[PDB]
Amino acid sequence: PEWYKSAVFYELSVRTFQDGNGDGKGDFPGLTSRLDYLKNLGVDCLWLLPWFPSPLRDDGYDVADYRGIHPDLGTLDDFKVFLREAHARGLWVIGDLVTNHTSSDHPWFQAARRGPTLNEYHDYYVWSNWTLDEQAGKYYWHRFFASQPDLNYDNPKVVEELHGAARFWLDLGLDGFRVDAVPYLIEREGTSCENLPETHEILKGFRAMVDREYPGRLLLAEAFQWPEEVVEYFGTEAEPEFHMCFNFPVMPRLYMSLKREDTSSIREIMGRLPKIPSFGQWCIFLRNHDELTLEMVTDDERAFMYAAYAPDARMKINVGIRRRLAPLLDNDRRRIELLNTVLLALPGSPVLYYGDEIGMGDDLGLPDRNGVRTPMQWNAGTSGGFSTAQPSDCFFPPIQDPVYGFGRVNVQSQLQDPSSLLKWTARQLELRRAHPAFAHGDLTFIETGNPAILAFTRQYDGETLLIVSNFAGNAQAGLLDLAPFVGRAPVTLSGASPLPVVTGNGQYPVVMGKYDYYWLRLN
Amino acid sequence: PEWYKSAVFYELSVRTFQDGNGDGKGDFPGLTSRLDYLKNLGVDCLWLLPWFPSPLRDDGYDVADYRGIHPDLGTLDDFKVFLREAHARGLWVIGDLVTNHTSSDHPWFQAARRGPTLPDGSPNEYHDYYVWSDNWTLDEQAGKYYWHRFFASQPDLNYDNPKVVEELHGAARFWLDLGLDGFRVDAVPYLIEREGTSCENLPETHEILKGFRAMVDREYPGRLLLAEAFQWPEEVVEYFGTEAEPEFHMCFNFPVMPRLYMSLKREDTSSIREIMGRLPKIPSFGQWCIFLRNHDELTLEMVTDDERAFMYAAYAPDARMKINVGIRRRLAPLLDNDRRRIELLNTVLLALPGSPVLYYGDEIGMGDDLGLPDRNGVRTPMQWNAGTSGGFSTAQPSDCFFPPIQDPVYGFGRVNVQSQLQDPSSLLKWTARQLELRRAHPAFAHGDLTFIETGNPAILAFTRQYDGETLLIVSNFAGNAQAGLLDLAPFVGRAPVTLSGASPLPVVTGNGQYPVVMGKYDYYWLRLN
Ligand SMILES: [Ca+2]
Ligand SMILES: [Mg+2]
Ligand SMILES: [Mg+2]
Repeated sequence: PEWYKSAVFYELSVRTFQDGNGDGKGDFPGLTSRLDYLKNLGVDCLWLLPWFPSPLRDDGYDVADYRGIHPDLGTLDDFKVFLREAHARGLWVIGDLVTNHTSSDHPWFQAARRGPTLNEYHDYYVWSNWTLDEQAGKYYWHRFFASQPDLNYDNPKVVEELHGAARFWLDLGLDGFRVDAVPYLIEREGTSCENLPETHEILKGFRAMVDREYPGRLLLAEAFQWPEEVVEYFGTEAEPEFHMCFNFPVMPRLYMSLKREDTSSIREIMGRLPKIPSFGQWCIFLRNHDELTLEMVTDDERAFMYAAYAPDARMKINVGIRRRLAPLLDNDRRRIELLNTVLLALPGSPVLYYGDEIGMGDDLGLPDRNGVRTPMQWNAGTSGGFSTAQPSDCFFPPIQDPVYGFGRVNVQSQLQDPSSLLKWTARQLELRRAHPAFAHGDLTFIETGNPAILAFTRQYDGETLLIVSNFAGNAQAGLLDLAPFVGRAPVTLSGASPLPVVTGNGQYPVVMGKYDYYWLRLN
Repeated sequence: PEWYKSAVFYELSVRTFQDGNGDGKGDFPGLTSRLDYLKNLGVDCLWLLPWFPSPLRDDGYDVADYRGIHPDLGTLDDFKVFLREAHARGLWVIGDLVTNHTSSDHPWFQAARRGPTLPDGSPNEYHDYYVWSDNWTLDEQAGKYYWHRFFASQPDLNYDNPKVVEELHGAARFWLDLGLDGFRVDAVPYLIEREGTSCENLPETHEILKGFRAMVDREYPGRLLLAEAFQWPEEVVEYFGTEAEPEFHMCFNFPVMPRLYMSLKREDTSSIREIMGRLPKIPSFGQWCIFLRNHDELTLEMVTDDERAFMYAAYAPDARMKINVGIRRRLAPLLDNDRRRIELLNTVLLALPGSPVLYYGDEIGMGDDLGLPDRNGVRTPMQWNAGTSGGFSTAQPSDCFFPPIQDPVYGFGRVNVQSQLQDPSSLLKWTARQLELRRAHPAFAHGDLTFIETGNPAILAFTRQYDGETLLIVSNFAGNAQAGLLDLAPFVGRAPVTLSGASPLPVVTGNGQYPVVMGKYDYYWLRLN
């Protein structure tokens, strides 16, 4: 019933998507001009990166106004037109609500740093991972960066200031937030300072507030933890909290399984997913604005990944690999389609990262995770059509290498190419939309004779989908245990071509080509 | 065995491959400068299109000198060095030998046009080089009709004159002595003409060809004579001659080609194994020559009228796309630029019995330019890089013999050699690697061909056997997953294994009916162990 359960999401950064005014930086007007593209792509909801005023010491997650638009993205009017036009086209939109902290440049903090009195803004933050404030002559607490002062959530004027910020955007029409850094909200003495029941209480209320005043809207938990730990942040039926949390550990295991030609680890994570509230939905993805993280893997698995996908030391950062999906898969369209299909056929709402629909590469010449944040590539024009501004003058430079450059990889080409990745992606999303079991159906892995072949069913409302996916780079054989479905014919979702009916014991033999995916219905 | 049997051929036009001097026209120096690319690609023999002096009224098949290089392609020296450099790299080269006629600009004919007698008195030996009388065009000079099968500027040579049969031998020898490895011999069915006869395949031409073949066997062993002769296989086999009296080493298997495309649209591979299965037997020395595309339109001459209409509807939706009795489009556009279909037809071409000819540019996925008149849209310049004219010339695009393609889909900015050399998954590297697989397995080149029963016409399956190697090749022609039950009864106890990773599949058992599923357009290349 709820929209976010069946939504395909699409993550972009306004600053990097389309420059509307020639200054080299993406902006809302420019984004507005590309809404038809996003519409026709088949995406349902745009998740925009932080659009708020900031000195950008932590990519604008250090917020210095919660009710503003960063000046070089346009104005609050631009934002309103963007949302009107987005909605006119059947698109939901969400943003990033940074709950735990602000930038040091927030008025609140500039007021707070002036002793206890001259001052109601002193007790918004936590005073005496502590830094000496020159002005106030005290230490302040910061969970994350010295320039990111953690908020005092024990002061309930702050809990209102949060609720207020949320309303500001929800009033304007915004369909949800991805809610950041929520585990670190309250802090006790001699304890974890994460996942504390008091912090959960605030979220339960925050939820119950939007449930009441703004039904339909979406709260999505950015909270980097295993499923078995974030289930907490869904709350309960009686006390709901977040509608959606991410399922992180699938992600690296898709890549790992491709290179191991062994899909065991996918089953291990997916099949052992905990139960969730009836209103809840998992959120999954292949790539995003950060590196491909390897935190939720063994050390030996992490070492395998590095050998497999980061041959160049430059490719490593933090605890992961800072490369785009296409370069990771050696620009192999077969592997690109494969993982995308598997992503789309698993339970959860998938998030697609801007540019991956057309096969974008990365720029390791750029510091610190910026190589996967280059400008979108629209045509073979001057800066990939991203700006009339020359490449040197764009926020990040548009990619021009012989393989992934905008002269070869761009939206216009793939709009005109009958067999482009772009059009493929759009069709596949359409296929997914035509079958509710993808979004709401259950998940049952099935026996293949072969770890390289992953097979599973998705069941809902008397529809049964059979998804078979070869993770090997050559022909594989399987014996699918389809005993439950004897007397049924697996039929091709694309084109309704029927396969042999399951008979006898229902051990169904198959061969598959390299990286093939079979999207089948059972009836 | 002989080299031509296991050879992969590569058809190029010197005038459009590489410009070496900035004039906007391809040439030998330019061609010579790209030999490494061709060597590394994994092709064996280059077939160069007509390179002779000519007024180009018939794309250079109207020859005006058999012992010359066309002035805007270089000099005869350029040619010799090209050939030396080609051989040093392990490449065989062949050229077109147009036997049946010359251009009207050929001095032989400019001499013959002066009647049987010269003005000083001398007897005009050159007059009896061509066929005169009283398809016939009147000459304002000689005051007589001359026989021409093809164009009024393509006067048929008179092959009853034994001086002419020598001129042919002479022309052949000139090139052979320079070291040329063979000819595609053009328009040979139409050599000799009689009364109340077809004027085609007359056993007198076969005499000249047996002679011509005897000449080359004796004086130049190893060289290749390939018959350009546009006929059905049962009818061309004549041109191989017999074991005792040979003629051509190779003939073209024309009908497979349109059927490959047709079967893909129909998702029915019947016509393929019909034609491939009812092929006539050929001499020990003989070999079939097979291909997907070439310098011409995709001809639909050797199919039924209904089959032709079907092909036009499927593959020439726009009327621009039609010409003569075919479709003037490149392979990649034909297949909607779908890499899966491109790889598939190529795999099948490479896996069938015959020596495959590959058309230049297809290895990178080049498109066509239908705004160019008359077949010129599939003869656009090779695309080397994203430089000024695809790297084909420093001359700007509009100054090139034909303009390099620049559309968003197939333009040289997106489709070019340099990009695909750096792309781990490019069509170029795919093509290179796939030839390596074919090279590594002699059953492809030399083995026999047995079709296998699948329960499903969309799944084409066959074996190739030679020297105790047995290859199973399974190919889905459908746009989606397809099931088959392969009759592998003979190979019970054998496990089919992957040519690529040496991945073994389930061992064949019982009755040997082997079930399979295939993805859209998949191809399985297997060894039976
Ligand atoms: Ca003749
Ligand atoms: Mg701007
Ligand atoms: Mg030149």
